[PDB]
Amino acid sequence: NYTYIKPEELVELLDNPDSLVKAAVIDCRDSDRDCGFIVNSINMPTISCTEEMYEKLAKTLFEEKKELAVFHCAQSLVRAPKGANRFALAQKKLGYVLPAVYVLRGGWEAFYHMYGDVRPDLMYVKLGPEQKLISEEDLNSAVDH
Amino acid sequence: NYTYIKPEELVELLDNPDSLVKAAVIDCRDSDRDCGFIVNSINMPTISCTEEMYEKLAKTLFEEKKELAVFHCAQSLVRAPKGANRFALAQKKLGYVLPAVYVLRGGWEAFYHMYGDVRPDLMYVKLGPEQKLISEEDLNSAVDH
Amino acid sequence: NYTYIKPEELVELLDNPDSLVKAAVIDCRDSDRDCGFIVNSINMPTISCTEEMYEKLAKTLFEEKKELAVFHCAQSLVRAPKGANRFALAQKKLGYVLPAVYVLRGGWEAFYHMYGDVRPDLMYVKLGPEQKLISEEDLNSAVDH
Amino acid sequence: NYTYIKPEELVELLDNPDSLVKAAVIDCRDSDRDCGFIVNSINMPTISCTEEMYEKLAKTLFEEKKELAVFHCAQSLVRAPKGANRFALAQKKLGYVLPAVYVLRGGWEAFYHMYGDVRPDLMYVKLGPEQKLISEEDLNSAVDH
Amino acid sequence: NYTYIKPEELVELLDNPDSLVKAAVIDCRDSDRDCGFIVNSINMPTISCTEEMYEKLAKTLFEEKKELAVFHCAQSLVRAPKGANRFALAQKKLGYVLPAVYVLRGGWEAFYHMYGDVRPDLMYVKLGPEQKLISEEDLNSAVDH
Amino acid sequence: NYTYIKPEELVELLDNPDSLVKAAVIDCRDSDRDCGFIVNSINMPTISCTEEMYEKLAKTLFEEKKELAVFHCAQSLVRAPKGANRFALAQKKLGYVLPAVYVLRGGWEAFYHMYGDVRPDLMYVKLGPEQKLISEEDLNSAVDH
Repeated sequence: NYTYIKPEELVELLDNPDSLVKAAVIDCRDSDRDCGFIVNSINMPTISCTEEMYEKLAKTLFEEKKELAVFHCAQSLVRAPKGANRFALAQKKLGYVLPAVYVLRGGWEAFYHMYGDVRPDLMYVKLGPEQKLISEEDLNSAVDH
Repeated sequence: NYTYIKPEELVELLDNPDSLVKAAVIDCRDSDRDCGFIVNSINMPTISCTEEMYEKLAKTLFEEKKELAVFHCAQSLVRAPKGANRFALAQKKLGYVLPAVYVLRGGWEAFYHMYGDVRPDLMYVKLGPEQKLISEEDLNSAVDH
Repeated sequence: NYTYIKPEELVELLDNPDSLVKAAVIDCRDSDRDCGFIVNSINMPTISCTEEMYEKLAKTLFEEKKELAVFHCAQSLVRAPKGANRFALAQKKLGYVLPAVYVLRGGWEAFYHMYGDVRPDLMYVKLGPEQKLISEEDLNSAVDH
Repeated sequence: NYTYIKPEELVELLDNPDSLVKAAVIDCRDSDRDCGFIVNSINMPTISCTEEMYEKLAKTLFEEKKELAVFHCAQSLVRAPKGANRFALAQKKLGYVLPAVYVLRGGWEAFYHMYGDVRPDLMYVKLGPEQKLISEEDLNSAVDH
Repeated sequence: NYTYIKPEELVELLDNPDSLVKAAVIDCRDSDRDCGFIVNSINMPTISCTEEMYEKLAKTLFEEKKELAVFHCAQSLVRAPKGANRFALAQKKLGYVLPAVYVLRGGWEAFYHMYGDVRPDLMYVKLGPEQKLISEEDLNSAVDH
Repeated sequence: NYTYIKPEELVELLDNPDSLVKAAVIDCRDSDRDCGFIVNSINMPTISCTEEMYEKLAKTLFEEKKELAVFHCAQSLVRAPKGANRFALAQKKLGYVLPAVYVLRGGWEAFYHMYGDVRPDLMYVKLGPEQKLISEEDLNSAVDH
């Protein structure tokens, strides 16, 4: 079980001081994660996560007092909704209902289409030899001579 | 028909100016295309290209003297093979025999997995409020400086 | 495994109230589900349902004493037979053989084509600011009045 | 060549009497067309339309003074962009550059998802033994009664 | 322009021997035509028929005073309605409106599904050397012996 | 992954009774499967098969000691390569290397184009009210007196 949250509502959570400590962004992508991601997102590849990994995350997000868990993948058509069903079912087996579970409508592709050119502080990539994290804002600053 | 080319083989092609003016890279991805790509790739998104489009390509690349046409998508399992099949068929209809048709084995996923940190000069992304082309090599350079 | 049921046969199950308590209609569509549906169909979108969801369905319909589970999507060529396959394999894993598993030949489109204009009591839509359920029979009456 | 238009942008055109007589809506759906549609959309099912059909549409729209042709299907991922590609290739063959060519981003599903519950005056269905056209607005009115 | 004819309606035509001389059956399949076919159907493969070929058939069926031309392919989704569009367009260009144009709903596959066991007089194959025309009724006989 | 087997090479495996029990033939067609087929090919219709199905198939063929799994569809351009890809993927997950995986070049059309008359004994159809398996050799013979 999950319901959908739009890219703008997700930006609103991420921009709120309190809300953000109450949110987890669960990235369900696999080799396509390195296209770009939200910072702080947790990678749960739908193609490889096992039952016990979802259980462990349910308990960890419960203990961190998360109230929303926002699943996305590339299009949020197949991988994110499947990871959101497994996660909800893990929660129900363990007896939790928080965090509540959402699927980011249209996934990273829609999110990046809408905000990539206007909110580069939200978008991260791994750059270089050591695969170091950096925002597209800081990458943009660094390119601008 | 087509045959397969490996990532090593395509970097040999791209590292040589003579080979390189004889070669076209046809990127068959759709909404996942901007994950990263080969500079001067031609986008023929297999999901929405139609017969005359592959016919015009076939004419253009004959005329431009290309001898190799390398089709790839993300994994080169569904979209690039369909793209090369349709391009082969267009060739057969228009009576051309050149460029000869290749699919990049393992597609962009494998190319980047193999060469993403040894050859960042080959890897392009789009960045900024205007999303301009830039190599990952130059990105590493701006961040180092 | 599954075998096919025609629209004529399904209408015969729905019309017979004994048959009807013994039948479940599994709608396997996703973003195209609200074009029209069978009242009380259970949605199990093929594109995003996971193993445990089929296992839970298999136990529920077994406990409800269902004898037939009729899977359909839009055309019944891809998503309904994939669903019926996942369901038959969930049932087998759990050791159930009832309900027996069918695919509605031709899907909602053949069903509505055949019966939309003579049996509007069978055809439901959602309508209005709250997108409420209502049969096409009820809509026709309202339009007359 | 086409570019994308968003559903909000299409509603602006539809809502303005002047933009409306300069705009045409090309619905590229086939057996899923009757899910719901825009009134006076032109049906050109991508699956079965042939080259002369797009030529005759190009001349008709040109002669009707249309300035925009907005192609959609269900998701606008396969059928609408293919129709828009065929259409733009037929306009070029015949020597026309008006109307300009657009694809409604997200197709009928994203349009009706955004507007179905608040602009029912834009949404048509077919209803009854005659399968007669009616807007959801009128359907809402009749239901009141 | 065409409308649809069901398999039951086509057998009705093929059984009335006065119907039958006013009727042509146009098979638009290519290499799959040999799956089985209707006797004296005319093969117009959609994949290779040219405009001049549809024009010539329009004049010939007109001059034979055909009143119905029923197009089919394997599923009647792509190749038959394309053939029927091309034919109707040839007829309109040449100034004919007879024969009227129909597509066999569900194509050879639905037709054989429904009638292959009960009306084997209507099904033909080509069997053997360079290949003799034989009904399956005659084949069923020859086998029984 | 998989490699291609030419029809000549297939008929070589087939004629061996030794290498017949080392070989499995996977027919990946769907509603076009009954056009004609190899006897005891296994039907894995690419359009409706699910992950588990290829797993069970992989296990089964391993049990049964097979050394070559030959996938084919009508043309072996879309459905069989996908059959083989999903199959190889299942083998890799379950840690099998045998059977090795092949796609028949040109699929059923090529095979029958090349052997339908020289080799009528390899060519099965289903026939008459019980649609019973029978080789074309046999049919040809039964047609002799």
